[PDB]
Amino acid sequence: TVAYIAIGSNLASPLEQVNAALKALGDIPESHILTVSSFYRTPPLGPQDAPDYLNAAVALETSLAPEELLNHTQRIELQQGRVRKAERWGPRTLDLDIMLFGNEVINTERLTVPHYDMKNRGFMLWPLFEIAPELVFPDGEMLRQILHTRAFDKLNKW
Ligand SMILES: Nc1ncnc2c1ncn2[C@@H]1O[C@H](COP(=O)(O)CP(=O)(O)OP(=O)(O)O)[C@@H](O)[C@H]1O
Ligand SMILES: Nc1nc2nccnc2c(=O)[nH]1
Ligand SMILES: [Cl-]
Ligand SMILES: [Mg+2]
Ligand SMILES: [Mg+2]
Repeated sequence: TVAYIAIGSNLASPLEQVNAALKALGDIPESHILTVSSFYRTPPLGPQDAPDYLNAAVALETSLAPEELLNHTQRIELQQGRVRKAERWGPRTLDLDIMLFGNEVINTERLTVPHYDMKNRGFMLWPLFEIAPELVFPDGEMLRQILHTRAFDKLNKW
């Protein structure tokens, strides 16, 4: 199965967290990375007093079940999603979301795939389009179609 994972980090300087996360994704059992999008810089959807997000997309070939993959992404968030500050550990700044899991539709207590809001988010769609321009969603919607319809602005690279 090709799973598409969105990476987001809103650390002030996120490159080292993002790289640590990418390495960890490549260590997930029964899986391997196929391709990684560019890193993109995207404003937060609120006050400008917050750090930019770094957003990227990863194609991961996996034989894991969707919930097993989620266990691993959540583990990675726990293990390398927080950065040590001067006095204490900081809060979670790394987000690993499963955008698509092959052509599967998943609606459980733990999982909603396709990701419930990705079609509203240029910061999810654009990196995905870079690595999968011909992508078709389970219901037959095309990624190209969603971007064409909504006209979301292209993202600046990090
Ligand atoms: N496709 C998916 N990928 C990752 N987590 C998912 C998911 N579908 C549902 N979830 C659930 O989402 C819950 C909350 O995860 P969080 O990472 O805190 C939300 P977030 O990513 O910060 O916001 P967002 O979902 O608006 O992007 C998890 O406990 C997980 O079970
Ligand atoms: N720019 C941006 N904003 C966000 N806001 C909430 C959750 N994820 C994100 C994300 O990944 N990028
Ligand atoms: Cl449904
Ligand atoms: Mg998210
Ligand atoms: Mg999340």
